[PDB]
Amino acid sequence: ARFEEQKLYIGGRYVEASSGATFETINPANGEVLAKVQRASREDVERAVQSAVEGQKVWAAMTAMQRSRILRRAVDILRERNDELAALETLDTGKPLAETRSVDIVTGADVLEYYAGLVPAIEGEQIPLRETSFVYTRREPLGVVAGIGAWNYPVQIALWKSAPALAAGNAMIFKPSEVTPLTALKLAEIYTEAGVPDGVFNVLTGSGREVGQWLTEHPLIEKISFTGGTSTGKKVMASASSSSLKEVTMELGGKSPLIIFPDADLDRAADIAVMANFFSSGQVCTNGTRVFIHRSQQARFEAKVLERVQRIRLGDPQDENTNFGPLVSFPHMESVLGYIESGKAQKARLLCGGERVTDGAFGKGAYVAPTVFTDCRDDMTIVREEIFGPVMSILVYDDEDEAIRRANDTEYGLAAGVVTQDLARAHRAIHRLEAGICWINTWGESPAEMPVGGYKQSGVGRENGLTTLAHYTRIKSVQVELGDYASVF
Amino acid sequence: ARFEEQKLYIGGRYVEASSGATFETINPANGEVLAKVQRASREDVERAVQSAVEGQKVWAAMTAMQRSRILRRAVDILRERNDELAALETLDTGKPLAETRSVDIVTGADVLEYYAGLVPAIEGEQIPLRETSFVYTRREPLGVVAGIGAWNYPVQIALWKSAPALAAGNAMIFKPSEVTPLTALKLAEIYTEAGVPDGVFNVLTGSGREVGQWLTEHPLIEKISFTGGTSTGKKVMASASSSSLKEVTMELGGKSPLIIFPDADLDRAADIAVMANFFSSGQVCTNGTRVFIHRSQQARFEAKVLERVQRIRLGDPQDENTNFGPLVSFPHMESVLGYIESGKAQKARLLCGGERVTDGAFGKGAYVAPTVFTDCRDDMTIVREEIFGPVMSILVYDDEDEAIRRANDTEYGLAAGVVTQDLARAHRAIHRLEAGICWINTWGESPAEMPVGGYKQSGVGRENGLTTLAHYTRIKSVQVELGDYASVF
Amino acid sequence: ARFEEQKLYIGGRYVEASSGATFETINPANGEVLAKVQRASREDVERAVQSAVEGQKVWAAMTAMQRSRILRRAVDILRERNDELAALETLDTGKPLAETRSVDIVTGADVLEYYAGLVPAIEGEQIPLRETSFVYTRREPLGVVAGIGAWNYPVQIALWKSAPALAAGNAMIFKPSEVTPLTALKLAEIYTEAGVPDGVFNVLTGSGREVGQWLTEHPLIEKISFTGGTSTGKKVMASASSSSLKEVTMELGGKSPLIIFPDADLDRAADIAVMANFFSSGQVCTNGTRVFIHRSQQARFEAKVLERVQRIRLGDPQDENTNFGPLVSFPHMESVLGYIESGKAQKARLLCGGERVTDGAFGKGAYVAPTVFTDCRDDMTIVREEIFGPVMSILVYDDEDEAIRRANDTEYGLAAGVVTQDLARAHRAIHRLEAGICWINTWGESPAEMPVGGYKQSGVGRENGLTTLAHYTRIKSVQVELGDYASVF
Amino acid sequence: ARFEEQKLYIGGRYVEASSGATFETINPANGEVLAKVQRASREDVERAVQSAVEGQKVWAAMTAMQRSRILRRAVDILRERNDELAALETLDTGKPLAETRSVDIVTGADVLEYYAGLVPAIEGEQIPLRETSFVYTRREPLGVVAGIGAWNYPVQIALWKSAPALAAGNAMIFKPSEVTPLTALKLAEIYTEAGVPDGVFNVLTGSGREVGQWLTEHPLIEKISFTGGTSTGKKVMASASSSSLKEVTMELGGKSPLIIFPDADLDRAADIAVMANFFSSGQVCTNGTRVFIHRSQQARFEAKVLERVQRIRLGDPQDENTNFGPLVSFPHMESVLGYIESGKAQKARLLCGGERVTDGAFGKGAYVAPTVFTDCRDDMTIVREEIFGPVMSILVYDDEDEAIRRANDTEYGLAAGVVTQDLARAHRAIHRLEAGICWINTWGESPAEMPVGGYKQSGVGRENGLTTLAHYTRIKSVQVELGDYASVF
Ligand SMILES: [K+]
Ligand SMILES: [K+]
Ligand SMILES: [K+]
Ligand SMILES: [K+]
Ligand SMILES: [K+]
Ligand SMILES: [K+]
Ligand SMILES: [K+]
Ligand SMILES: [K+]
Repeated sequence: ARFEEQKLYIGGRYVEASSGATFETINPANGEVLAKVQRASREDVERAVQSAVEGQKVWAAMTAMQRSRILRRAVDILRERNDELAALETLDTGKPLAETRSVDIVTGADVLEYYAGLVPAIEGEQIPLRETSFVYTRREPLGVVAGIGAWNYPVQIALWKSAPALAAGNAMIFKPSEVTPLTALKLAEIYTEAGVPDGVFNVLTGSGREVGQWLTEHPLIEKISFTGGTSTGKKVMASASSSSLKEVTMELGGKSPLIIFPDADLDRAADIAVMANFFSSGQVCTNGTRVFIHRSQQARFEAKVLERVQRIRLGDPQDENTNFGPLVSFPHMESVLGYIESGKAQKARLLCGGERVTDGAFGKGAYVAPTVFTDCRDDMTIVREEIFGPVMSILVYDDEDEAIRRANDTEYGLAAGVVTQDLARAHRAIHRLEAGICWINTWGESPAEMPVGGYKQSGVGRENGLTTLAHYTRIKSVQVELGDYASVF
Repeated sequence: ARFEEQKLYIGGRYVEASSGATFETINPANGEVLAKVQRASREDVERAVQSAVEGQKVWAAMTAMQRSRILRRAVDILRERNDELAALETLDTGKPLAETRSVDIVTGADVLEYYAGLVPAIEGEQIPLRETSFVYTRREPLGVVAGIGAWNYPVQIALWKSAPALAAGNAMIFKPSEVTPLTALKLAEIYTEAGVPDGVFNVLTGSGREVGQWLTEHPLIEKISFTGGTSTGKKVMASASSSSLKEVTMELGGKSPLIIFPDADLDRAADIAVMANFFSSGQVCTNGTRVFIHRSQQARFEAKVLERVQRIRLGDPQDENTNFGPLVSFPHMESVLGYIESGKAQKARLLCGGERVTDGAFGKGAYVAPTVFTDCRDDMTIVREEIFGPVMSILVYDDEDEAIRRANDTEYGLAAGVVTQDLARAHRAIHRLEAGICWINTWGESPAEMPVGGYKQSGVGRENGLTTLAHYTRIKSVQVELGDYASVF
Repeated sequence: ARFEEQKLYIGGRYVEASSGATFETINPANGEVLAKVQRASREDVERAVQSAVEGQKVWAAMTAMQRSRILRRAVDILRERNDELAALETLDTGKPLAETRSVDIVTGADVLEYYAGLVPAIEGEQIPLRETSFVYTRREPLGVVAGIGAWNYPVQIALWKSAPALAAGNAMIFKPSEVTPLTALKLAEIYTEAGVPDGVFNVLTGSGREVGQWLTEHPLIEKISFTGGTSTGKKVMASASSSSLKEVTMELGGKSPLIIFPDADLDRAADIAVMANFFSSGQVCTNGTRVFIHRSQQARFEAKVLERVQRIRLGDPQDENTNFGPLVSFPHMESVLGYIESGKAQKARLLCGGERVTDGAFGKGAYVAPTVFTDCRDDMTIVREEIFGPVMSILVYDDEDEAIRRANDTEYGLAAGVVTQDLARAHRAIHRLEAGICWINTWGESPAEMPVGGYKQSGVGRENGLTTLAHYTRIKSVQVELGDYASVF
Repeated sequence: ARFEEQKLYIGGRYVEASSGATFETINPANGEVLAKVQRASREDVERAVQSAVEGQKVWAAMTAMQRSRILRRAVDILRERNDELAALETLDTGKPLAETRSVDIVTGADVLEYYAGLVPAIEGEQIPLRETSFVYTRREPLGVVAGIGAWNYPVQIALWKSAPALAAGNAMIFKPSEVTPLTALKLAEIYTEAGVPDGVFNVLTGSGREVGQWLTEHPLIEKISFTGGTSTGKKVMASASSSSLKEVTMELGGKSPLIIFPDADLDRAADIAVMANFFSSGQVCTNGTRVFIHRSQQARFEAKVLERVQRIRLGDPQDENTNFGPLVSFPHMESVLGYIESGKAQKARLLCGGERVTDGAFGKGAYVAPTVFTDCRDDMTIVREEIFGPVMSILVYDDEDEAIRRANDTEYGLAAGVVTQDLARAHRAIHRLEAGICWINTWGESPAEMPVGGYKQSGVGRENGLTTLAHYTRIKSVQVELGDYASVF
């Protein structure tokens, strides 16, 4: 009822889907139906893929600097529409305006900016073999690739995925989550306005079981990049493999440790603790959801953590003074409620919240109190499993080696971090932790330059940094024989 | 049996399997039983993993130059044992002595020697952020990895997969083909003698549906590297993915095009085409089994191909004089003979060969004659489908753009080559061919420095070159904060 | 007095010199005094050094992306002002407007644009030694650097030097040629407008022997980058070295060979010969001034050269239809004509040109006719010595090995080139040519991605490409001991 | 004389010099004439260059792995002869057998080993411009290069220079210090026994004023690599420049700061300080000769230094229990004693040593007792100038920002270090120190992987690491035009 019915974006304009079917997008701050959103048919996919083939041709026939200028011109617009975009993402996701205005488009574009400047730096190798022969390599685009996004940072992830793919000279078809489809359509508009050729960035709306699956199976898509949960990642990765051997990147979940050592400043430690857990209503995949403190310091540190959780400003995401909103959807609110009832039953001590909050307006939304449990153990459902909502488990320990031992004991391997003032301990410990994203006296900063991804079952491949751009090309080796050819026959 | 029963190799020695079962390996030249070989159990797979976990720790704790020296010592033993290992390879595969003595151990050891020099050159990055903070990255081992071998180049594949795996500080569990298990066990012996710690290279014998599967499923194995057919590679990759999101490299098959432009040296062209079809009796994955010839040279090209094929010395692979041997097995002979009958039924013109060679002793072995069809068309089964025996398909074309479009019109993408004396044409054509391994005026050479692998359904990732070494490490990113930390709560 | 008096540029504005001394800059087409220009004092050099030390701290304290955005903005302004700056370059140099509007500012800004995008890509290395020790490297700015410009491409050369220097976080003091000081001053206005901090790009006008030399001697300057003649470069590099051991870059002169092989299209070959000799009236350092023609092609080639030279449009460089202007000055013209008379005295055969053009208003300018000598020999002064005016020397050869030996028989080694259709010969001949800048079937194009500089006495170091950015940083190696320290004492 | 007359080494064997003149080499421990040594003539220089030019061709014509194997064999030989080369180095330098057996040959061979593995990793670049054009680079050998060695580490410096030069495809002519000519000749024998072609490594003995000068001036030598004092480096670098514009590398002297912060453990800070001043009897270029201690820790730091200095085992370098021998020469001893009197005369407090040791046999040798001065001031001659003997100057500071400003206030910039247990301080301070070689909580280790050399007036270029090998090649860019060529004429 609130916004007009959303169409598929294919070949540089909106087109009518050919399914007959729609879904609704719902503002989770207060249940308001934000839009009717068309669902792509299997033949819509065929059409988007044929569009991308003919478009990729156009874009890759440009010189590298012509592609860099078009991408930079898309970065200018994103800076220019920062606020109007952040307004939309907030209605779509329930995330506070104080974060969307300041992070989502700001880091989305930071990454696109970084890669736009690197287009001319994509190079191959030359290797001499003998006087009469040498080899050179070319790094070529994959062709049409496909991205499949999450609902927690919708426009940002849409940028972090398509920035490298387009910079590497690929056409991308993107599928936003059914939960949050709005700003990805806006990104498509913008890119077209930048001069990005028709077909180079198509968007298909719908569900993971339908349009997602049809994207992983399509014989003419050369790579799948996916962001989301581990159990889904497995199905997604198996589908791309068994259909046509696609190249893949997966950014998945984690249950990341944070080790406070006994020499840490505890004020620092608590700030890091609270920042690692409550930002975006605990809806960040890298969150430091397992907090280790020394036994000799659990009382003091539990003091400072409650002190700070007490003053989180829960409120309207629309409000400028809000720093904590609702969760992305109601379905997801009761998934989190289901872990908090799990923690309670398992004798885990509750230190604050745990209860859905409805006073005045709050009841028309999906609001959960920031929740903290303490005196936890390793076999607890809340300690072993990923929650994806504002729930912090706190664990006591007696020595360094034990803390590291326990930090590593997981199928997960996304992030990890340490709080100490000692040079030796800081490096020594971090070298021993099994995560791809490691922090020393900080948490959460993710620079365009820093490769990020998971160890173990949190990922395959990486995002950001120079490495990620390379992995959106394919290597062709060329051997040039300048002398005689010898045959045995 | 010609030899003693072949046992599993775990932890620097031979150990009894716990399956209660074996299989035979057979000499395809004469049907002699070479050995009985033990099948690994599920619990033997668990034993091999526990052994690799412990051994990898010891290997990783050495210096870079200590690992380098150990691997260079293994190279030295391989050069010394070249002729003996070549004689065993010839027994197990049927490949002529003239090939195993010059190619298999020479080039397998060339790659180990390459990576041994490169151990000290593996390095991370460092990226300043501001005065108060920087990042560094570590390239850490993956831990335990697994390789699954093919039967065309048994010891060479074992070396090409284990060399970068061990140079990068990992342990590998290797599963040789059931068809060809013998030389892989000898390579495990040599790594041990060289100084490689117990458990760093273990060998498990048995089948793909059983031991290949238990390897690709295991939660503690971090990466799978597999060489084999495209259909099986699809199953392997999907199992590696859906079980624990393992990293993967796939080297698969193809139907690789050779284009002979009308300005080519025709004798060079025919030398290349026969080398690209008939080396190792037509059982090389990169073979150029679609040969495009211009309409005006078809008759002259055919006479040149016929002349070379008539002087091929098919015989006993123990004779130094033989340059063309039996096929690897009797089942594989049957499949090839079926492709030959298909060619005939669909009315391609038989230029030469086209049957089993059975005169005298040859009737004991699995010998298929060097076979050339001509007047082929793109919809024929012999043209569409990988045969992996000695069958060349010659296809007529009229213009350059048509040859390249027909060359590229396949689900495969392993290799491609062009023959032309024109500078512009050579590079222009090669830049448009969609394959990872591209040759100008030559075929088949695969230098240690040159990364090799498939586009499309012919592979995922690469082997050889500087790049492949980087792909047996995982990136850890470490942000160091030296300043104040800010919290928004 | 076409323009008002031109002042020193120091600290983000124009400042009065303290010398009491000025020079006149003149238009070479007509003798018109364009402007009075101030000469920097020795006190003014000091003032510019202190200004640069302070501005560099400000520029290096910014983030990498802060610096990128500022240089990208300078590029936008250069793009807008292309036609204006070209007009002033034409006034100052005599170059046709058809060249300055297309080449000079276009290719100068291309290099700044290239480097602007790479600012965030500059990284150190990280090397693990053992569990308890690792090394990291930093690539830190050099600090204050100086560039000394040549008169043939005044603003392009100011761009090619300042761009990597600023991108790598340095401040630069630039000294334009006394012959062409006008466009360097506008570049400094542009940098300031884009937001480059005060003192990061300072410009000092006056002589090489006074102000050029005070810069090369100053103990706070870390690197000198110079473009000009070989004999001057020896003096400059010698002074930079003996004063305070500076880093140096040197882009010097040449006598570059172009080999025309007997399979070339003679229209392509003659098009390449004339471009390689007569662009910017023969005042390009990389010019291909020794043109090797096979005995069998000599007559037909000379006819095709004579034909192009007869339709060269020598005239007023303000006329868009001019493609061959006057030389930069009358002194220079005098030198050139002495070379021509030497060619005549030494019995070389004049194909065409060989005289000053004095008819109509041309007597007011420094115009020399496009000149071609043929029947030349290797011991001729016109063949041995760099002329730097529009004078081609044609030399006959009989075999390839002879042509290559003769091409390499020089103390110079800036550029070289070959024209042939043959794949094998193109690469093999170019691999044997002792020059840093090599062209197959083309001449003169110099992409921002392509490192360029001399072998032998034609240079030290390179400009452009990835490599050059690296060479405006200094390496610092940091070893972190995290374990015990052992003394033998 | 102890040994036979030493001859020039040219073309894989010893040859007679043609000067008619010798010099003597003296054992500094007892004053015995170890050997008469031939002075190379101007003409002997020409002979060595001509032999290098021919030998370089043969060496560069081998494959990368053939050169790798030959260099690795030279490593093997150096390992087996470690003890014998060590004994001869002790004779020539006076260094303790405890040092020469463990450091000099071990680490010189470590660097040779490192580069031997890297020969095959030297690659150029590939850059696509458009469909019709691309560029590739070649990294080619410089040709003939020269190394000029110092007397403090004669065989180690001979190997650190020749290793990357030979690894990159070059021949080197090497001139050892007149003070220490013996072990360089032995290295030339070992290279030839390893299979290095005749002329690839030639050795010329004699003075820098004469033979070093003849090498720096020779027009066929392409690069000079020099180790020694700053003032001599300035002359060598200027002569290399003005003669033929050679490439250069300079490793020169220093007055390197060691800053001990207040949290430092004083047992550790004192072990680092004595190892930083008295290893090699004070004769290491990177020595931490200015020791900054906080005012409030001065008293206690001084006690711990004296206690370690008192137990230094000065004695006969041929006795294994010696860990402190004579200086390299009597002239050098005389120079160190004049700095000692400068120190006294200028009223620095003598903490210990400060005279020559003349008891019994020592009076026959060149022994200066370990010396520490304290209460030193920044203007004192001992604090400003490089001494190159065993003289530590201790300096009080009061605040961090200050200690870092004092450390930096020098024209030198070779090494620096900090001792501190705090994380933020260790890294923040090192980042501000203007030195190429930086140590945290350690001193003196120089891994083969780690690029080392001087900031400011302490050097140009680097030795060791990946980057050094890169600087023993020249870049050639090759533009391949595959389409039409456009002329303006
Ligand atoms: K929604
Ligand atoms: K994984
Ligand atoms: K077999
Ligand atoms: K693929
Ligand atoms: K002028
Ligand atoms: K040079
Ligand atoms: K001596
Ligand atoms: K310097």
